Amino acid sequence: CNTCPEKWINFQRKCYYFGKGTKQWVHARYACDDMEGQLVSIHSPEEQDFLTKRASHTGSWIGLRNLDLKGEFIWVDGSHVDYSNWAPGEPTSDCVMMRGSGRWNDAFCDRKLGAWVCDRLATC
Ligand SMILES: [Ca+2]
Repeated sequence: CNTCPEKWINFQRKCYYFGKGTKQWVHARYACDDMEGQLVSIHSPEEQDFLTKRASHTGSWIGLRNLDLKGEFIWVDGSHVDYSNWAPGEPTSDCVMMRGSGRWNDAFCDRKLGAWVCDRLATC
């Protein structure tokens, strides 16, 4: 399965949308939902590398958040963290962003970032 909607990019069995324009995290979450995807989940180094190659230099929202501040970071699709790419010292805790390096930072959810990444399953 490697088919994606127009404007989305395939990697492996998924499709990705590199969104641009100011969003706080929840607004990015809904922006992805409006296009029938979700804020991206990341489950391998190879997926991460694909994303880093396209990462906004001024940071991007991804689909990880410290749910109900129950203290566990969980992906928006409900999957759990098995792969991680935290920047040194992170998480400091919120909502998670990807730096230009691809590394992750937990941040205030009301922070305004210029980019955000969505995913969905590729069709076959
Ligand atoms: Ca942090």
